[PDB]
Amino acid sequence: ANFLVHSSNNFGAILSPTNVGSNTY
Amino acid sequence: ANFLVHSSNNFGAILSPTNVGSNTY
Amino acid sequence: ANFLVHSSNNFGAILSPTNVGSNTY
Amino acid sequence: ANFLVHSSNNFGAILSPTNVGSNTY
Amino acid sequence: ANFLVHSSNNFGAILSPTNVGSNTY
Amino acid sequence: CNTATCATQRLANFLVHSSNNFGAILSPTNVGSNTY
Amino acid sequence: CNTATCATQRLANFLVHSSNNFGAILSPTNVGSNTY
Amino acid sequence: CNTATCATQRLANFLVHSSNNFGAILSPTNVGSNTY
Amino acid sequence: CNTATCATQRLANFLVHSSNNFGAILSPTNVGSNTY
Amino acid sequence: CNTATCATQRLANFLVHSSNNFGAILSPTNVGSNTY
Repeated sequence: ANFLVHSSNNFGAILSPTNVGSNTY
Repeated sequence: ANFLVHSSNNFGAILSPTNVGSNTY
Repeated sequence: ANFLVHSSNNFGAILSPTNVGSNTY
Repeated sequence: ANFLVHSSNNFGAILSPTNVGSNTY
Repeated sequence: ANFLVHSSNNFGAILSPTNVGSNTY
Repeated sequence: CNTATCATQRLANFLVHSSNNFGAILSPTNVGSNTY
Repeated sequence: CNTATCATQRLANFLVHSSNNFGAILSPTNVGSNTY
Repeated sequence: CNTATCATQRLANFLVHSSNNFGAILSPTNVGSNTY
Repeated sequence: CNTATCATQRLANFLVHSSNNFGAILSPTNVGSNTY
Repeated sequence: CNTATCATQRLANFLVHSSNNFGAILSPTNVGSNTY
C-alpha cells in the first residue's frame, strides 16, 4: 500500500482517521 | 492500494474517516 | 484500488466516511 | 476501482458516506 | 507499505490518527 | 467585531489584462468559519 | 476586534498582466477560523 | 485587537507582469485560527 | 494589540516580472494562531 | 503590543524579475503562535 502526499498548505487531516477503533495502514 | 494526494490548501479531511469502527487502508 | 486527489481548496470531506461501522479501503 | 478527484473548492462530501454500516472501497 | 510526504506548509495532520485504539503502520 | 469571526477581503483600484487562460484569475475564497 | 477572530486581507492599486495561464493568478484564501 | 486573533495581510501599489504560468501567482492565505 | 495574537504581513510598492513559472510566485501565508 | 504575540513582516520598494521558475519566489510565512 503506497502512500504519496504533496501538501502545499494543510490545515486539516490528510490520512489521519479520528476517533476510530482498530486502525491499520 | 496506491494513494496519491496533491492538496493545495486543505481545511478538512481528505482520506481520514471519523467516528468509525475497524478501519483498514 | 488506486486513489488520486487534486484538491485546490478543501473545507469538507473527500474520501473520509463519518459515523460508519467496519470501513476498508 | 480507480478514484479521481479534482476538487476546486469543496465544502461538503465527495466520496465520504455518512451514518452507514459496513463500508468498503 | 511505502510512505512518501512532500509537505510545503503543514498546519494539521498528515498520517497521524488521533484518539484511536490499536494503530499499526 | 465583538466575539465574532469576521473574515474580510478587499480588492480595489486594479487592472487585470489576460490573453489566454485555462484556470481562475480572480476567485478569492472567504470563509467566516469552518466547523468539522 | 474584541475577542473576535477577524482575519483580513487587502489588495489595492495594482496591475496584473498575463499572456498565457493554466492556474490561478488571483485567488487569495481568507478563513476566519477552522475548527476540527 | 483585544484578546482576538486578528491575522492580517496587505498587498498594495504593485505591478505583476506574467507571460506563461502553470501555478498560482497571487494566492495569499490568511487564517485567523486553526483548531485541531 | 492587547493580549491578542495579531500576526501581520505587508507587501507594497514592488514589481514582479515572470516569463515561465511552474509554482507559486506570491503566496504568502498568514496564520494568527495554530492550536493542536 | 501588550502581552500579545504580534509577529509581523514587511516587504516594500523592491523589484523581482524572473525568467523561469519551478518553485515559490515570494511566499513568506507569518504565524502568530503555534500551540501543540
